[PDB]
Amino acid sequence: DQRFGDLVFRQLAPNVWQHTSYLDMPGFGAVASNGLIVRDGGRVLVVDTAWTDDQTAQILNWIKQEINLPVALAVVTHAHQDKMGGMDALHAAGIATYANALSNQLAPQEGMVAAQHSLTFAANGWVEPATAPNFGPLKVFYPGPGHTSDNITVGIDGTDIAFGGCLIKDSKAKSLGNLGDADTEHYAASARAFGAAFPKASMIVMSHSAPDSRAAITHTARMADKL
Amino acid sequence: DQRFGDLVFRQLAPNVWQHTSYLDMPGFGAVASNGLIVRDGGRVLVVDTAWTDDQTAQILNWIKQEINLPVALAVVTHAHQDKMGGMDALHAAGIATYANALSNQLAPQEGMVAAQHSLTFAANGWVEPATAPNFGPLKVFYPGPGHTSDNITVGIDGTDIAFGGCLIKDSKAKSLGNLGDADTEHYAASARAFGAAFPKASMIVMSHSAPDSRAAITHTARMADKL
Ligand SMILES: *C(=O)ONC(=O)OCc1ccccc1
Ligand SMILES: O=C(NO)OCc1ccccc1
Ligand SMILES: [Ca+2]
Ligand SMILES: [Ca+2]
Ligand SMILES: [Zn+2]
Ligand SMILES: [Zn+2]
Ligand SMILES: [Zn+2]
Ligand SMILES: [Zn+2]
Ligand SMILES: [Zn+2]
Ligand SMILES: [Zn+2]
Repeated sequence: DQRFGDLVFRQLAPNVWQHTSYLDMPGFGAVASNGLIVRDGGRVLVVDTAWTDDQTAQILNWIKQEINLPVALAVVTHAHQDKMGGMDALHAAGIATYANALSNQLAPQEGMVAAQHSLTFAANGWVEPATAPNFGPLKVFYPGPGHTSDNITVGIDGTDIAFGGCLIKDSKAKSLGNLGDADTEHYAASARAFGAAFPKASMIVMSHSAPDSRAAITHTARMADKL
Repeated sequence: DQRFGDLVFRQLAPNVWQHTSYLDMPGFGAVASNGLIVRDGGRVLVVDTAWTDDQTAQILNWIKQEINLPVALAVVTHAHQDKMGGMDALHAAGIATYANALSNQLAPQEGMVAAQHSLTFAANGWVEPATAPNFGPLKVFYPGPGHTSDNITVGIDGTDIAFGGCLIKDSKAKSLGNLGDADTEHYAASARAFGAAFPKASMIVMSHSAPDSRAAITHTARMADKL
């Protein structure tokens, strides 16, 4: 709804905004990637960078203008350019960054800058609380390998919102996207584990489509069933 | 639906088949693209190549194997890889190729091989029939700039079928897809002009969706209005 530089920002809930940045892909044009911004009391929480450091500095600029609270931390949901391409801008701003330990391990070979802190997960997928200090309403869940081996998801406590990142596609999508890094054998179970971990969430936020209903989860799982 | 190598074919009408080829793209994965094959008495007409020369050779071998009538000509609907990627294959088979004069002018910078013959159009968008000799039931119409500046469309006289190529998306599509070369100002008008040129066609065939009703045209136009 709201333009700011080349970025776009839309409010989803009282204290929740989706940030959107675009990268030109050869032979297609502008590809959208979405993350989240969350106001928790007198601090801001960011889920995912933009594609670039410049775009990510613009997210911080927008936060300063529209919210005017410091950014306490950022969580990034896997080690790909659309989620972690802007890590340097976060670190330059003095923001504490968090990622799945596996994302941090993969980040060098994926061409990304690793986050400063590492999240680890229990066998049921939930983040170990000790690795995720003062995450406010952010509930962080590792659903298993799918889009990548490291992809994680975030629900926002007190809202109807759960963020699937690039794991989940919208209910009208045609493909699961590029399968180069994908765990085709476990994708279906991982999508359904995300759905089961946030069983009441009704607004499913994702990386490359506008928010959808839980049919996005069912349809994504249904596509993966065929792989 | 029948398979030959990497190609898939679906019979839409007694003398009309849809051909589908796939190109694996970074991020998007395997993207499907549809063209048409039309049996016109004792010869075959082809609308659009596959993504590559080898896939287009596969189309020609399936034609021989399954239909066993000579391919008299092909018409390609704009200068993009999924529509003109197999031009070299058609020329190697000695098939006469036709494209919008503008498509052949843009083809070199788009990385494509021009067709051997150029179609020109009247002020009302209809092809100048002297430049499309012996096209049989193919009625070629240039709707105006939209998906690209050069996109053209094809009706099959005597059927319920009209082919919008990449200009038209299906009635439930969430976006207009590949807009990197699009004419955002004129897109809605051109999509509607396509519908007015084939006023009775009930089966709308397109490049990146399964065949749909005329709702695909009106929905595509509404989405374009928003640009
Ligand atoms: C449109 O309804 O769906 N568009 C679409 O599938 O295009 C995807 C695409 C990606 C990259 C290059 C060409 C097409
Ligand atoms: O398939 C998707 N989104 O639905 O990948 C999006 C994308 C496109 C290009 C480059 C990275 C990521
Ligand atoms: Ca950097
Ligand atoms: Ca070639
Ligand atoms: Zn990714
Ligand atoms: Zn990779
Ligand atoms: Zn992504
Ligand atoms: Zn195109
Ligand atoms: Zn181009
Ligand atoms: Zn196309």
